[PDB]
Amino acid sequence: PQITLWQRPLVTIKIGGQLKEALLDTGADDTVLEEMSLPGRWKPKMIGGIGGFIKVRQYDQILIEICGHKAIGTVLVGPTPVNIIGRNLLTQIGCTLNF
Amino acid sequence: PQITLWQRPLVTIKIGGQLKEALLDTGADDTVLEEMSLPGRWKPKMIGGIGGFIKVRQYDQILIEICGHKAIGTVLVGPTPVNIIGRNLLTQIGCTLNF
Ligand SMILES: COC(=O)N[C@H](C(=O)NN(Cc1ccccc1)C[C@@](O)(Cc1ccccc1)C(=O)N[C@H]1c2ccccc2C[C@H]1O)C(C)C
Repeated sequence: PQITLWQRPLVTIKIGGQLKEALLDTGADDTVLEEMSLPGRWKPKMIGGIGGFIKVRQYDQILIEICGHKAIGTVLVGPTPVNIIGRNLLTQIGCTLNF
Repeated sequence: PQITLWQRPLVTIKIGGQLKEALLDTGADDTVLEEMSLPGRWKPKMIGGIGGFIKVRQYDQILIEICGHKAIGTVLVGPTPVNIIGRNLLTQIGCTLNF
């Protein structure tokens, strides 16, 4: 669909059988979700935001459904204020910015 | 124009007679720019992101040009790692997310 920006672009996502709300963020290189349990081994990663850096857990090849669209990619988990969908997954569902 | 997300969505902006590079961020409520001088009175404010909060100076009624389009709005100035155009200005140029 076409999403306007008068309010935060929040959509519902499905991961691990659970529904969660997440923000579509074109300014984020990666996707990071609030603390939760995911399968497999994880690797360490550092990501920087406006207030500094934070350590997160990187999980690969995770299935995640965004507004009915299925994507399979890298997902980070850590102390984030809100669940964030970044460019790595936005390109998989074919999302573009238009004006 | 239509902008793909394989790379960071950076564009050229004009403000205060100066040309700068900025990131179109749908995950940002406000617009924040690296330290610079702007006319008018300002108010202190605290904004939060990944990593924590930072203090910035808030300027109201500022004019900016984004890829030829003119927009008016509140602009925050502070120690941000990169110039960010947020929803408060993206709406004024008719920017939308599509997939
Ligand atoms: C390369 O690193 C990266 O891509 N990091 C990414 C990142 O920090 N992304 N954004 C852009 C960014 C920031 C710093 C450096 C580069 C790029 C910022 C963000 O949208 C995320 C965010 C954070 C908390 C809540 C909601 C959204 C944000 O900070 N939003 C806040 C903001 C920004 C400006 C003015 C006001 C406000 C309030 C709030 O909306 C992470 C991997 C997610």
